[PDB]
Amino acid sequence: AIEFTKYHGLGNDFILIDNRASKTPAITPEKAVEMCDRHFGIGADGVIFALPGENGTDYTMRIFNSDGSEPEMCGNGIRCLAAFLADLEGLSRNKDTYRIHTLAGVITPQLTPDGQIKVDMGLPRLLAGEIPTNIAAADQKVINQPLEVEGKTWEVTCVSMGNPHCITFVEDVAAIPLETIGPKFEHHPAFPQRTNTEFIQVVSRDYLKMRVWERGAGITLACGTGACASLVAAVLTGRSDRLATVELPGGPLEIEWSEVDQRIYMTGPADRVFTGKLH
Amino acid sequence: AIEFTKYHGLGNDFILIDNRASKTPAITPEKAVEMCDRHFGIGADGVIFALPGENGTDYTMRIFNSDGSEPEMCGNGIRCLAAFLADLEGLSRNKDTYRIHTLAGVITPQLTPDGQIKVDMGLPRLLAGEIPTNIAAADQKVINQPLEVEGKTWEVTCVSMGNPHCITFVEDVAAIPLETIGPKFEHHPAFPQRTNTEFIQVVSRDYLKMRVWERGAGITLACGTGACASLVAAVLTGRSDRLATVELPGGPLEIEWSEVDQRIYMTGPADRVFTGKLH
Ligand SMILES: *C[C@@](N)(CCC[C@H](N)C(=O)O)C(=O)O
Ligand SMILES: C[C@@](N)(CCC[C@H](N)C(=O)O)C(=O)O
Repeated sequence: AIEFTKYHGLGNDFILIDNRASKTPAITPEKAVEMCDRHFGIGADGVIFALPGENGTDYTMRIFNSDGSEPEMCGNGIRCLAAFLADLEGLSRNKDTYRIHTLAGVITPQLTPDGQIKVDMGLPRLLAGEIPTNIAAADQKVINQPLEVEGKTWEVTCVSMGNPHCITFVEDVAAIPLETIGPKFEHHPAFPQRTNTEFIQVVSRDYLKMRVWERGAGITLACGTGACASLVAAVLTGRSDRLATVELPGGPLEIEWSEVDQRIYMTGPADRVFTGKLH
Repeated sequence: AIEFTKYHGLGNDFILIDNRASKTPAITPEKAVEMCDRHFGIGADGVIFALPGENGTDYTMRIFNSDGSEPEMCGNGIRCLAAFLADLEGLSRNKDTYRIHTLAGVITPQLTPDGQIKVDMGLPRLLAGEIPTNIAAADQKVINQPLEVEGKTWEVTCVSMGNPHCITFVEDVAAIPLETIGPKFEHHPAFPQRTNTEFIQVVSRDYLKMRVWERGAGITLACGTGACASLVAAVLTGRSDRLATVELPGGPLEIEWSEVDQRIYMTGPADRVFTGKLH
């Protein structure tokens, strides 16, 4: 009986649920796992709920990963939700921005004239205790630090965008055996709440190629928080400028670590694919 | 604007289109590829059209694989189509069987009282010219014959159920590196029209475990024609009885090589997942 709309942001695909009638998500994590199953269900990297605003926000977003876990933010999902909300509001919409409550804090997507969505993703979180990771002391940053994974030592940088990211810079990202090594990063003991893992090939100081093994979703075609975190990591390690294209398997995102306010801005598309109803 | 219903037969999942208004399929193979894309489209192993009957048949089935190619039959798809047709006919349905025209010939699914669908899949085709394959002369069978794949020689048996199958018996089907070796069977030069490839572990004379690399669809969770062909191969090679369970990753099928009429009967489920409309 559940009605939904399928979206994707650069092939990071989501089931969107109009949940404006209640602050309680209309499906359980267990049901979301069934729904995200690509053969037996709808198939998605996650379920995103459009929920009532909290205080001084227009709406709230909660997201369940395809493994049923609930992360604190999702950049591609915020873009999809912004597009969904605009569709729900129709001609009642009277602004080009939404203030969206998330577990990580208030996130503000802006619908731009060319059809993209530009998102104020907030300040990046750089201390180990904020990731969280045990690679360093809680009040220390985590920049080009060692992480032993299956007996090979990787150089990693950790950044949180509300959710954890572990970024490593590589010479040939297409050559990374992502299916094998991804889960070994995700579940590494150094990450108490698991991590997302980004492998980054620096093409130039304004162009990064990224592949990701996501916490709770595995190999995805794109990750907005991960692209943000990777850009931050590239700046922290002196490898890139603060404005860059991040090329993902599904396409490009434009990432800016603003010098005006030190917040991360992420611009990309959001596509409506189909509307549906569960049997 | 295209309306569809998502089904799966043991996790071999399909987009079903009500195409009764015209003998022309509502979409092109190119569009089918886009619709079957799991991240950018609906996601499926294929698109199945419920088409008008052809002289002495109730309906016609055409199927596009997720790579856009058009195979001659599909067992999981026929079961899904029979369920779909029963729903479309509703209370106007006046029988428990449909005669369905396919490229392979007339196929007759039967709606059984317990909710399963039992299909008359026709006579198996055993000659090399009928597969087609060049492993043997056109008028010879292909039973426990050699096939070199990447310098390793495999023992194979070929059977056609209207579409080509290449079956090899293994000790541990779970250990087969299917992502790697599957495509090398599929596109082997011995198979002018490519082939479906089944790896079979015989548990007992009435119980086969199957994994499949499908022509035009890759790793799937189930394949009805493939299970049929594998049972035939197991009988031809003396490894199984003519009545067996074939356990697929998505669940079991009951296969019978009837001694009454020498036709193959396949019984299994069909599940309606959701209805949808493209944006
Ligand atoms: C990659 C992304 N969808 C974030 C999804 C949540 C992530 N799997 C986690 O568990 O933290 C996004 O930001 O676009
Ligand atoms: C798996 C299949 N859907 C067959 C699909 C067609 C197959 N991929 C081919 O190209 O012959 C079935 O019989 O259940």
